[PDB]
Amino acid sequence: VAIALKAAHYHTHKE
Repeated sequence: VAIALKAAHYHTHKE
């Protein structure tokens, strides 16, 4: 459910 921006890695790559 956690929306993760592909072009804007703020959760996937950014902790």
